Amino acid sequence: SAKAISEQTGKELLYKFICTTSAIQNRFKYARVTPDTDWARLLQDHPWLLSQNLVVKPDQLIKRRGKLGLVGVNLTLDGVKSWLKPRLGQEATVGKATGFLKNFLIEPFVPHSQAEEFYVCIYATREGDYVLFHHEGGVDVGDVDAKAQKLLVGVDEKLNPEDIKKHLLVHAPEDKKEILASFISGLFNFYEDLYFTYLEINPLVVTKDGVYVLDLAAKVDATADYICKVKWGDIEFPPPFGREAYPEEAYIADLDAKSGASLKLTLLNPKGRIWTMVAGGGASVVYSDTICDLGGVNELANYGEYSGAPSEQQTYDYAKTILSLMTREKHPDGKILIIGGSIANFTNVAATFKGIVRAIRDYQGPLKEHEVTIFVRRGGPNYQEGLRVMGEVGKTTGIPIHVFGTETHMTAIVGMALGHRPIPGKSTTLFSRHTKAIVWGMQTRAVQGMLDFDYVCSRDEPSVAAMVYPFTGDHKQKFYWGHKEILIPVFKNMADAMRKHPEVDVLINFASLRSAYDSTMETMNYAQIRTIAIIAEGIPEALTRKLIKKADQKGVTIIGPATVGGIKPGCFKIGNTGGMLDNILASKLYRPGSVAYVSRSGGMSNELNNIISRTTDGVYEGVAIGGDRYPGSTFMDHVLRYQDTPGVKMIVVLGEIGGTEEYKICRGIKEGRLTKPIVCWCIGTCATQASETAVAKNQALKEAGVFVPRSFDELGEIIQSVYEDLVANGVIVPAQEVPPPTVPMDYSWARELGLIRKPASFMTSICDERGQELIYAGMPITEVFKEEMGIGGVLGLLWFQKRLPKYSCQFIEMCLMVTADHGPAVSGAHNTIICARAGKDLVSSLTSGLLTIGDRFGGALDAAAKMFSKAFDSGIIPMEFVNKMKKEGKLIMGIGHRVKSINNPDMRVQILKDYVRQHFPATPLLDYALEVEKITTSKKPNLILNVDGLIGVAFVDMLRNCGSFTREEADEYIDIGALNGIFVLGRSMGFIGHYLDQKRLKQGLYRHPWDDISYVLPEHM
Amino acid sequence: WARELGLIRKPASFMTSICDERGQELIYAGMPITEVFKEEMGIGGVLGLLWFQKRLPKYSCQFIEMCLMVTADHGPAVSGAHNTIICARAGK
Repeated sequence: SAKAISEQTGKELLYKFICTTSAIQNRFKYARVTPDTDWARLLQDHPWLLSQNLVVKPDQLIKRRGKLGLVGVNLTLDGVKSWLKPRLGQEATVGKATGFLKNFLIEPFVPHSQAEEFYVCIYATREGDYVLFHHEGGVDVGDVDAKAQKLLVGVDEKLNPEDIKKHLLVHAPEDKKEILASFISGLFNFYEDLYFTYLEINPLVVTKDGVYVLDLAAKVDATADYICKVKWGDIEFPPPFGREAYPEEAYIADLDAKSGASLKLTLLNPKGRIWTMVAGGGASVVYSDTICDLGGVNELANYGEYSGAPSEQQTYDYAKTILSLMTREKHPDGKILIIGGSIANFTNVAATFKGIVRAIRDYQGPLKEHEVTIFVRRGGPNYQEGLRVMGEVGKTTGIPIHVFGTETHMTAIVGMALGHRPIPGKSTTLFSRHTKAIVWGMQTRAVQGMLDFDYVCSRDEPSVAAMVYPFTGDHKQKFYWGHKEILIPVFKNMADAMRKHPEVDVLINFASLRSAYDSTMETMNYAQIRTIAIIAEGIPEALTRKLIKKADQKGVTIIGPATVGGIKPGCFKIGNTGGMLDNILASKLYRPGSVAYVSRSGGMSNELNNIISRTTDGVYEGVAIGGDRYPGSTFMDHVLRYQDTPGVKMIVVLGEIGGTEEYKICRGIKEGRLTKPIVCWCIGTCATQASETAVAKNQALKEAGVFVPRSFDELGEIIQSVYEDLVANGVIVPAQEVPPPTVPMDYSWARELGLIRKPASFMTSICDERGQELIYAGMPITEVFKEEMGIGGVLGLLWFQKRLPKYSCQFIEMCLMVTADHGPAVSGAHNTIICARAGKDLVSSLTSGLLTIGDRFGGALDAAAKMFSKAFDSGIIPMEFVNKMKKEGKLIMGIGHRVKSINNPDMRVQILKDYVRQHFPATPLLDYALEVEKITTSKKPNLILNVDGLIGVAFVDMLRNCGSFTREEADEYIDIGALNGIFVLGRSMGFIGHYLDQKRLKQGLYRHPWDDISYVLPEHM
Repeated sequence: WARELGLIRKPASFMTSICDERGQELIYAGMPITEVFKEEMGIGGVLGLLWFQKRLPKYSCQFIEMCLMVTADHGPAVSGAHNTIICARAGK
């Protein structure tokens, strides 16, 4: 939307970018004051205040302030500071609103004459731009739109000086005709290319020194920031003038800036009794329309909503804040909570109500004591289980929550809240049964959401011909037409969509705002397409008006942006209109009816389809246009096309506040163009030029001859009454019902709202990876480095799932550091040299080396633990353990060394020997290990504990001596073979080191020559 | 149970156009198991079916059977067979 700019920074960007032939003076002569600035800083940095006169004006978006007397006119340095005593920060009133005044703008006064004061204005319309100029300006313009000079400039058009001199400057000073028109040409490129919307300057001082601005007025679009972030810098649009914010109320806007969900909270009374918690965009202004109509303008407390697929935690916060705000003060007249809702397309009901059933559980105490009565009515995907649990939870807390389904009227519960009622070149036919369309963008769910609609209407052929996406290849995408598999091609360019299949006449775009425009301008060059509809949200208003010129001369109906889409039941459907198939079976949109409607937004569109489907035969053809400021098409273009369609027998209209559109329909029925039955309504009077309100639109349309509802609850009876009249003469024949084909839905969407089941394999209790942070066996990733444990620390977690303390973390890090590679002779490392010389790669030549860790190499760790852990826990004396073995064979594993045993240690078996001596209490095994050594070292000069033998017992002495492992994870983890895990993690780092050496030296293939083989083939066979 | 009476959907990975195994007879790429021995083709015949999915005629079935018969082992010197002696002596 066009957000108003604070006049300080718009004046900064004025002199920064505008370029003309005449001299623009006062470059960067701007100054700011607030109650939170001190006068010592701005007095020194900005020296041009203290030499001429100064003027001071409120930069807080108040209009016509010279006529209000809150401007500091023609004063000196300390003249404005004394003037800024009762105004800088204090309470004051302008118009109909009070509040503080904390911002003011300072610029030096430069004198002028009255004949050098000017008025200039440029504002944006749908059909072009006005440049609006008068040769005298200031605050004395008055009724200015009926006197100043006009010149219509169009979109994608440049401005000539020759029309300025002939039309614009015909009542202007002739001696100032150069300095006027050349400044206009500099502001025109300032206006057009930077996507401004409403610009006006008063007073524009064009003196004989040059051009000067004393005060500015600007409105720029906010949607074009994806192009204009880099040029505007960090542009800030402050809100308009008013009161200060409540503490929890602005806090919800901080949740609004978090996700794509758009949650808005606006009170009217801080202690009312009618409390609203409404889901949907167009639902919240219509419920509040029915509250002020029933007299509740005084005790209505809040109006707000939550949109943009609201999550649980974001609706847990939106719920729990306002139920905590409604229990600060009490009221003997009580309170009433309103929980409404429209037909949501694709989000679940009860999961979006899982937060509100939790937030009532936190403050169920005082919600009983404030004596509240709650109503709930909500529809969409599986609403009734959300209704059943919410009706149950009222009886648990003791408060009566009266539920309501989709069968009742939408605003009926506010009649039951306060007790008003008791509680029980174009085409004409756009789509057909033979229509085919092509979507843009990988949006396969909505393609599936379109394809199933063809199945329930029993259309003969599918409608989606191709998917145009330029960032993949050309292949065929699988879908499910009923139960079978169908192959829809995905294409890369738009011309190849035309070549094999030129029979497509409707083209759709589902891309985002950042690529919507280029996908459209190249499209309408191909004239075989007859209908284009745009869904994307965030489009600039110039890019909105750039598209309309091209289809005007060619004749393609645009149903463009901020649109959910349109429906022609029995024939064709655009987008996720209706949502999943539950609504399509609830309102019977698989066959036509006779009722047509046009609206702006989507939540109102499905609400008609609830109401009309229970009152008429069904819907014939209905389509929303969009909720932007500039709609793609007017209301008139379809309702005259409705007149040119024979199948409809009546026209229903839904109008909105703003825009002079419904008067054309009013003039359309006054000119006799409208002959069919017309029923209209304008939403949102809420009045608590006159051509923009809902008030005159409710009245001027009324005495043209239109059936007009007086409320929204009666809108069901208005269509009910007119349908009874249209069947009285028998022009609407009663259509028979034909039962539809039934379709399987999908899996992943069905399990998402949890209705089926599934058994689960794959236990895997390690390393949660989905979510936001990878949790390890007990810990997130970032918390590991805050304790800063080594990779022994993750070696505790990923293997043993206990927080292993960091005196032993350095042991198992030291443990694999000494069991590295052991030289290229050993039959483990000997394979991975061979598969290095054959030159495979790294990791297919690492795997040929870890295949040798078995029962005759390198698994001696496993024998040098289970020979000792048995013979100690069920153990015997040392000098019978050795006696038992040496009557059987079966030598003690982990013991035996060819080179250095006695009086000459291996110098690394003793390295571990002190590190297990210091930081290791309670060592039964290793002191039992050394006592098997001492008997044997006397027996032979060899037979010391090997490095594999000590680690066979130094690791089991790590387990049953440290904490967090009792006696059952200590023995089983040696039984599974996790002690082999120390080895083949250890020898793996050396094999690659063996490998990288064998590839740097660039060796050739090995052959192992014949003179060792000695073939022993037999005689003859 | 709910998929058995066919009401939900499921997308399908794992294309695998060979060797139907459920039912009563294992069908190969075009043929049940018992029909293979009635033509009585050799294991070159299944080497046509399981690799190329065409009924390869039996003048060339004996060729690809003869083709791997001459590309057997080539002596223990070669660096292919030299690894698998080593992992034999380690006794895995």
